[PDB]
Amino acid sequence: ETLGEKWKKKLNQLSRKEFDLYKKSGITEVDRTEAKEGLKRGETTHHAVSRGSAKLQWFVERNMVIPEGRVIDLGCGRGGWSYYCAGLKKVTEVRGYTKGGPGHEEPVPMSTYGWNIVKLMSGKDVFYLPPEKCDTLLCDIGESSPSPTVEESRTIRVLKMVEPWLKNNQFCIKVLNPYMPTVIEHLERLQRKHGGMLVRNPLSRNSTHEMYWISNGTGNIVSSVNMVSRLLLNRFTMTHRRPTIEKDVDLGAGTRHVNAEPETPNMDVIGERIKRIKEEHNSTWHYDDENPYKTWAYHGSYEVKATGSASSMINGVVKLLTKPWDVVPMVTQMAMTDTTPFGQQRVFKEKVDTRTPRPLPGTRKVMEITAEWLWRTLGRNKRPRLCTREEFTKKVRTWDSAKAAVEDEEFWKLVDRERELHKLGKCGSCVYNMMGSRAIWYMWLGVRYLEFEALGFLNEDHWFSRENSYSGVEGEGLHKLGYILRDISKIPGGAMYADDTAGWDTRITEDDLHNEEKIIQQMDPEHRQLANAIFKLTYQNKVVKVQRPTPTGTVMDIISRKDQRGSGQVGTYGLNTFTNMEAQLVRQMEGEGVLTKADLENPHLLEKKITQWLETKGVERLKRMAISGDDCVVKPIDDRFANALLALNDMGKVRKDIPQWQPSKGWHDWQQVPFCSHHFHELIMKDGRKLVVPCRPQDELIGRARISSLRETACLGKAYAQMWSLMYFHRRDLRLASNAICSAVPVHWVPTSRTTWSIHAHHQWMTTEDMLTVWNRVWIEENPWMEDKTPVTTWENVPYLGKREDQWCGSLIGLTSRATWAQNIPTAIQQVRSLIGNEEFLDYM
Ligand SMILES: COc1cc(C)c(C(=O)NS(=O)(=O)c2cccc3cccnc23)cc1-c1ccc(C#CCO)s1
Ligand SMILES: Nc1ncnc2c1ncn2[C@@H]1O[C@H](CSCC[C@H](N)C(=O)O)[C@@H](O)[C@H]1O
Ligand SMILES: [Mg+2]
Ligand SMILES: [Zn+2]
Ligand SMILES: [Zn+2]
Repeated sequence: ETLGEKWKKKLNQLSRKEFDLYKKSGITEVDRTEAKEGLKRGETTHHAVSRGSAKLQWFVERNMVIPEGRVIDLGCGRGGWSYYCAGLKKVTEVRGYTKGGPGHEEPVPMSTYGWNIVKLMSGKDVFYLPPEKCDTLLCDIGESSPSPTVEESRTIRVLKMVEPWLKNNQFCIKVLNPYMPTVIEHLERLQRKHGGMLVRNPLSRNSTHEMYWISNGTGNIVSSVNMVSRLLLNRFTMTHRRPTIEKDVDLGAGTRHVNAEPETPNMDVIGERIKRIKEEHNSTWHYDDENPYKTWAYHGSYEVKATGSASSMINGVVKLLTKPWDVVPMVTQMAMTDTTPFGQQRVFKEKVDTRTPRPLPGTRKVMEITAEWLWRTLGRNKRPRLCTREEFTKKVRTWDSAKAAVEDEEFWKLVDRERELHKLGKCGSCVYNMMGSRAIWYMWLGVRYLEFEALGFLNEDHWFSRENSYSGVEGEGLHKLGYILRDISKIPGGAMYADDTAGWDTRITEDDLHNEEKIIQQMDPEHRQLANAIFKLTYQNKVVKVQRPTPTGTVMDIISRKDQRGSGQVGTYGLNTFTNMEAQLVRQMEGEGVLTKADLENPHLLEKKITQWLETKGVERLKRMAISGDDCVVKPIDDRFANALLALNDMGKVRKDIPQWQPSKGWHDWQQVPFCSHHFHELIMKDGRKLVVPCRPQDELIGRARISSLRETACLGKAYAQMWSLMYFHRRDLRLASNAICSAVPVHWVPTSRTTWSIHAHHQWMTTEDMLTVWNRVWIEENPWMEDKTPVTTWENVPYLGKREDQWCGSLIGLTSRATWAQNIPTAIQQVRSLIGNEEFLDYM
């Protein structure tokens, strides 16, 4: 009797209750919530049709099967394996066959990326089909049975059916029962002929001994099968472990043109950076022809140790003082952040490895005119300026590694050498990391300095301040954003629109880049030449480092791209604000009927009409906007803007979470308008004065504060408590939790570490000063929208949101557990105080 047979007898003896516990004990599982609701609403983009896409991805990620050419998918069902293959580098056609009909899954039609190369056929019994030529054979057929010999016949049947479909090609075949001796005998003969190996997918439930015969591998079937039997037997006795939750796959949207995908690198511009990386890592430098990059040019890899983690570190002090939130899913989903090479690669494939169609010639003309006008407007008072070593060094001080480098003369000597290459129109070492010795660290910081030197002026000199740019909100700060949205709401016209671009930085075109670059025209000759090196050699020819996991260990890939924004490069905020202002002006012109479909298609479009609209209405239309990077709030002259989608989608600025051609929905109540991850409420204090306050789902606030020595953990907790008291004092639970943290953390301990990296954060809470004096300075004294300067002497006079509004935005007020928490607060304070030690603490309400 095999171990698998012992496992089967035990599984069949389990009661219904203990079977439901065991089946998912310690397993990996994708969260199907979003996809199931999306499919229920009839959505055809992004969603995977079943858990199958995730299941196949696990194999593909690990190079166990690398689908390519003509893919055939036997028993495709709903199509999860097929729609996943459709977006892979080397796949040119996916033919899926499934039985369908009563008791069988039918193919679910979709518009995910590459749907156009997907051919799902129902009414196809694979056991009646003559084998076809194919480059990848996939098969996921096998119905379970309490009898293992019934499964044995089903498994041999599938094995005999698949075999003739194999001829030196890729495969991934389910083996329903691999533990029966005759199945092992059959697999051993199959491995001698076709190779491959048997692998267990962790996403498989414990109620099945299924394994997959994959083409890329070798190894001992008997040993691999028994290891699974042993794991599965051990899971019966093992104390119940909840499944490891992973984020489900994003299969994108739209048609795939395989010939449009590849990147053609400018080797004359990037060749030297590749040569130097190759030199520094010559001992492990290799060219991996099995790399997954479709739209990024690949140049080689080097071996590296793995960096990252599946989840975030939890803050113990704040968790202890926020007990009702242990049970809330959104709070724990915050900690769900996969930064492993597997996590990086998933994000790269779904978000970065895309190509935006060139905008039409009329769209390019409109953008060119708007850009020339906008830079002139932005440069009316200020002149561009070079930033310096002294400036960069000051900014760094206000990483310990960065402070060491800037104090080192060798770092500056390397910078000078690279600057001399930039002056000759050459780049030798300027690279950025998507996610991935001191020479490498110095080359990176030097790249960031040289970008800062040439383009730091846009941020440093406040080019996107509301005063300089009209639409900008730079230097404003969270507490001022709402007051600006309230002021914009006073402008008559349409609703306030707030459409987010799906991954903005990947939607930045070679045309956007050429328009952003136009600022060089206002620079002095020596500045012009340095900024022109950045734009041309580095921003329009990006050389990037990215980690990738392989069956033999982690590698660092060197990849390149001409278009898109370099997210790991300086000036991203300012360049995004500039292009978003321009794109929003173009969409306003279309909504006004100034810019037509005929204009967008016109190769010899006339500037006259656009120039008149900009010179006469431009600044007025800029004033109708609040633009902060990729994020915008637009209040147009009327609602035609909602239906104005031609120039927006043609520019490549496709809106997130909405079909391409569906009109936008806006708001007339400014307090419901989303902006920079927040919405803003207008409150009336006990004294009758009004306050405009920042707000967001309370679980996002708690969840974030719950992410990380003890002293550092307590100090970071205190920083979150003080930010809450200054910015989110109107949230009942946050003021109570803030008071609890400050009582539990030593009073003289000055908060350390940032609570956020937001450009809108001025960190007035990073102090030992009394929080009510800081509150008064922020909310009354320095507040330009507060006319009456009378201070507030008590927190009782610092207002809360209305009970219903506090509840709508996630408050737990009115729940029994929240009431128990409030009663149990002095106890939670004592527990943290006990752990910290015998220090000086104070009591807060
Ligand atoms: C516009 O203001 C904010 C926006 C965001 C996004 C954050 C913020 O970090 N949020 S986060 O931690 O949960 C988060 C982290 C990383 C990525 C995210 C992506 C989307 C949404 N959140 C993300 C903080 C602030 C501020 C907090 C306090 C402020 C103040 C003041 C007055 O001086 S400003
Ligand atoms: N004789 C047969 N011919 C064709 N398809 C069959 C079959 N016997 C079973 N099937 C189908 O095989 C499917 C297995 S489930 C397919 C899951 C899939 N890999 C995904 O990603 O969604 C079932 O839907 C079943 O209807
Ligand atoms: Mg927005
Ligand atoms: Zn360089
Ligand atoms: Zn709110």
